Amino acid sequence: SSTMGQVGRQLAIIGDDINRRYDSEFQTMLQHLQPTAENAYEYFTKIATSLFESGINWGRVVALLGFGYRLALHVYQHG
Amino acid sequence: MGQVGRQLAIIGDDINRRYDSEFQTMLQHLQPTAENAYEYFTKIATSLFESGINWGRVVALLGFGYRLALHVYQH
Repeated sequence: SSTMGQVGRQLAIIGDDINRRYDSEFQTMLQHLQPTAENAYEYFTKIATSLFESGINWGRVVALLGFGYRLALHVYQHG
Repeated sequence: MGQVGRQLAIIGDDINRRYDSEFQTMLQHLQPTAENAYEYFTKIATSLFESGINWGRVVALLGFGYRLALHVYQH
C-alpha cells in the first residue's frame, strides 16, 4: 500500500540489475588478481586508491564495496 | 591493479549515471524529513529483502540511504 513497499520493490530491480551486470565482471578481475589471505588487503587498498584518485561518487563507492565483497568471498573460498 | 581501479571507475560512474535520477524520483515520492528518515529507511529495507538478499541489493540500499541522508540534511 504505502510508498515504502513500492520503493523497496523498485530497489530490488536496481539491486538485481547491478548484481546481474557486474557479478561476473567482478569474478573475472579476481581470476586475474588471484588474491590470497596474505595480499587481499594490499590489493584492495591500492585498487581503492587508484579508484579515488580520479574522483569519488556514491556509484564509485558502492562499486568498490561490491568488489571488496567478492574479493573477500573469493579469498575465503579459494584461500 | 591499474586496470582494476580504472574499470571500477567506469562501473561506478555508469552505476551513478544509471540510477541517480531514479533515487531522486523515489525521494520526491517519499517527501522524507529528518523526523521520519529512520522509519522510511527501515521499512524500505524490509520490503527490499522480502524477496531475497544479494550484494547488489545491499549496495543499492546503501546508495539510496546515502541519498536519503543527504536529502534530509538539506531541510
